[PDB]
Amino acid sequence: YVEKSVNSETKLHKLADFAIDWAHNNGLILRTKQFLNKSDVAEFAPVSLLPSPFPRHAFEKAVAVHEALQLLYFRVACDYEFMMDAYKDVVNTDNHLRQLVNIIKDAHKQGIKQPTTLLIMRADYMLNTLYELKQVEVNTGAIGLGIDRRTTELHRQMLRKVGMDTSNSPANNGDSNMIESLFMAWEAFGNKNALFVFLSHERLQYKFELRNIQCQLEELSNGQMKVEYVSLKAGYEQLKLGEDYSLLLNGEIVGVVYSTISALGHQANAREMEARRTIELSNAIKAPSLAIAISSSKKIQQLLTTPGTLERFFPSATEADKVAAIRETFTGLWGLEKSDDQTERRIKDAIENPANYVLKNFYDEALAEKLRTMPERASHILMQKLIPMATKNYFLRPFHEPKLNVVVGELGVNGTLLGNLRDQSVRHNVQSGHLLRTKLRTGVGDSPYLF
Amino acid sequence: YVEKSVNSETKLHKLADFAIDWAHNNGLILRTKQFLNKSDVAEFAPVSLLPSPFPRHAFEKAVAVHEALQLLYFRVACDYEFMMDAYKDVVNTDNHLRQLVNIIKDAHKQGIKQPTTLLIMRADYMLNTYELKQVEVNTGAIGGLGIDRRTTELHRQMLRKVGMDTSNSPANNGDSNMIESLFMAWEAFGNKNALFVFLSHERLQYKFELRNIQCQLEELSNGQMKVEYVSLKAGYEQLKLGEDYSLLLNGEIVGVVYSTISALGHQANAREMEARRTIELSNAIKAPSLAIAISSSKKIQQLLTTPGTLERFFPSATEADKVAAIRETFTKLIPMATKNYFLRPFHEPKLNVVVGELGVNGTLLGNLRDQSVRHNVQSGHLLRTKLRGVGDSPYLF
Repeated sequence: YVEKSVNSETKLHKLADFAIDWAHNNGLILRTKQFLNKSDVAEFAPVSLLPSPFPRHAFEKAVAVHEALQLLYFRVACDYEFMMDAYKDVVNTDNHLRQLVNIIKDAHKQGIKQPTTLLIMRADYMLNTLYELKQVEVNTGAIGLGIDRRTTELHRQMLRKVGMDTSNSPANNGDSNMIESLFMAWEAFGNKNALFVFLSHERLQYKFELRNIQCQLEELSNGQMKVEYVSLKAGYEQLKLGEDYSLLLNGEIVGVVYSTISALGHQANAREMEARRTIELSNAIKAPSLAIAISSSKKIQQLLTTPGTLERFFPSATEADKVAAIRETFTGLWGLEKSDDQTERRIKDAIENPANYVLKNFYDEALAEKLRTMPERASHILMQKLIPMATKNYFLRPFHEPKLNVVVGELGVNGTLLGNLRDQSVRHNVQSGHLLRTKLRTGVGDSPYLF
Repeated sequence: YVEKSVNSETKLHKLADFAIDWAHNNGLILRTKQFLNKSDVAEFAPVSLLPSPFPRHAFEKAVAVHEALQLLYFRVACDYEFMMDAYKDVVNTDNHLRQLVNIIKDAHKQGIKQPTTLLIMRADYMLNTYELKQVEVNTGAIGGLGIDRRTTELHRQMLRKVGMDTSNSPANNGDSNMIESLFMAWEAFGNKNALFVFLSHERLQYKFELRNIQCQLEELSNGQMKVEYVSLKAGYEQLKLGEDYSLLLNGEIVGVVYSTISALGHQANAREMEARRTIELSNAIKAPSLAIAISSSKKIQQLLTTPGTLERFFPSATEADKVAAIRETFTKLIPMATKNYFLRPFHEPKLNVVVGELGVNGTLLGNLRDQSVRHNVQSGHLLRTKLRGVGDSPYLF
């Protein structure tokens, strides 16, 4: 439909020019690459011109499973023994992970000072044509929900400009749930003079998004919430543990620490690591806690696909629907350290039908040859090959002429969960917000047009 | 109060950083100096950190006289003989003005094809050391009313950040009146397929503001209003007069031409002048018409101060209050000085002694044939502030 809708270069440029102005007028913006430390100039956030086609059934399935998925990862994060078991080996050959695990060990040894925590999740999916919905990533660490909403809103404007029906563009209000969840977390701390802290880099494209969150939180609190920004580097000097286990930022009590510095992604130096430790040992409500953040590493994602493992976290028969709904979104994955029957027959099928698999990258005849003659097995993993649905769209990026390209995407589904780490109870578990991230076959922001 | 409120460089920068982010998040923006033809990047509009002190009495006086002032200039614009009399001499030593006057002559000779017109006015004032003095009247290319509103809104945020009362910051909704007035003008043309045209430069800082007006007009019309942009240069090729005196933009009827290209300010070439003539001879509703635009030249401003001349345009005794209120604002002027911080892209904010001018905005929708007036509203204001400039808004005392 995108190619049919845009029938000339004149129309393309009128549409793009409207879109770019709309983006700036409505906060669909980022700091520039030249000045990631300054807000004096902004550029529009890179987006598709129109919302990419996406099947309704796959979308509704991804949305429907999300709350169950958040409950799963919350329970994983609460299961100290499972997490320590999952990390036993990789800690000995990854110093960064070792330090993070040691902070969780220190926090657990001293007893949980703050039971309330806020999980924030984006689950990523792709549409396999070799359509079926397949989970490809879970992110519980540093999570642009305002940008996603504004992208949906831009796309409705653009749909009207080409005479298309906007009812197939689904509602996208993830930022409202986020703000409410963060406000609820701050109220739960029980001190109206306690700070709300954005743990964040000095260099960041998304500063405008964070400021929007600040303004909304200040409005919700009727001006009572004091908001501050600090990095882990600056935090080494400015953050301290009080004698009552309060987190003190330059001597003032911190009620909530909302992190946009990825626990797994950011290679922190020794000082940054100590600042992280100070935060984790404090009684501040963490959004998210470190355990929540590392509950969704690739290792744990893989472990959760093994036989019987979902059932450990959903032991009751009343939750069998949640198990089935999550499992049917799993990508086929078979670690070759195991020599059980299901893995062995899988190896044989991959040798005979190598076009259907990937070995980790080996493909087709090379994959088959490697499986035939590899002794080496424990480090390799066999997976189902995924072929994404292709469509066509125009990308808007600052100073790039828009062109029609063949594109593929991933669906992101967002939500929050507010829970108690001591008894594993859940006060709030909501799916809200989504996005498409679209690339040529980093890519651009996008939103679904349901069919 | 500004100096007392900001008691450290650390606080100053936290406030400024909040303000700059707020500006970008809320559309208080301009195209960059490097790329006045492109919207890919934007900078925040230059503003004061806090609203400058301004006396309430002077402000209320400037607001109160505004509708009378719009009625005055509308009646001047309707008085063909007065305008031709006023320009008899200056046309012989100002070729630019001569060409504009000749277009009005050509339009008048053929009979007025479109009686409905929209006057848009900014009146500028300064505080003489206080008494309110009118220094300029602008009935040509106005714009920036959304920027003025957002500046007021930013200033309320900043007042709260330093614990000051926001009730002395007056309401600033000039953009709503503008949009309603332009929509009313478009409805009055009587053709739901007729275009709304922004007559505008390809290079312009305020493009974001115009797009905002477009979106609001599209919303008000329930998607029926088709909006286009054209310059006078491109207009020379793309605008024509139809055999029924319709203004045609690439063959499509134009219902309203809203101008942000100043009639008196922009030194137009021959082609641009012909495009202007084509617009003026058409039946499109002009916002504003050329007669309205040149009704507020410096020459006419001066002529309106001479004895008995206001009374020619307000002949009735029932309008004697309007005459007195306008005449009281007539004029060496020494402006009130205060202190403030300026926020400009890539400039560190510093405390300076500053002076300003008050701008008061409004619209008037009227009929050029019988001089009747359907709509006459003051709405919107601004401060423009300079070292003894930037956008600013008043803190009334």
